[PDB]
Amino acid sequence: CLAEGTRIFDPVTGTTHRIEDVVDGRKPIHVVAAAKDGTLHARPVVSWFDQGTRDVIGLRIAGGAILWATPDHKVLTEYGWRAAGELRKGDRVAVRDVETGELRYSVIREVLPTRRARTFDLEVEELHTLVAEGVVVHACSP
Repeated sequence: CLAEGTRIFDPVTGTTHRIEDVVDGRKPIHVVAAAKDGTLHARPVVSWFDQGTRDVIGLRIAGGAILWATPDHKVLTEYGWRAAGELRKGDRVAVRDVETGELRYSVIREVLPTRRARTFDLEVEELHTLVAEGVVVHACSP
């Protein structure tokens, strides 16, 4: 799951939302989702999850964004899907390029120790992924 404060861009409206506001208000936003060939597409959120307070780790990405997620949350990388907690400085994660809107890869500059945060998840229709702080992450249903 993803930490409070995680920014989620809605490509249909152009609005960026904090994930806790999306969940707390059951907001019918779209997200940017990735398909298996690396193309990006707008897809609606269909479920909203409040996952409680948990440890989250931080992945600071080239460009300056920091993704805060539980160590078990899956991130799309140069290797395929990997748990956030298994990633190291120098690994490359899939990102949405903020100027072009297409998928590229960016290097992890730093891994940050845990902090306690409220956490959340979203289920995204069809593609089961979303862009969070610019990074392609899993958005499935357990």
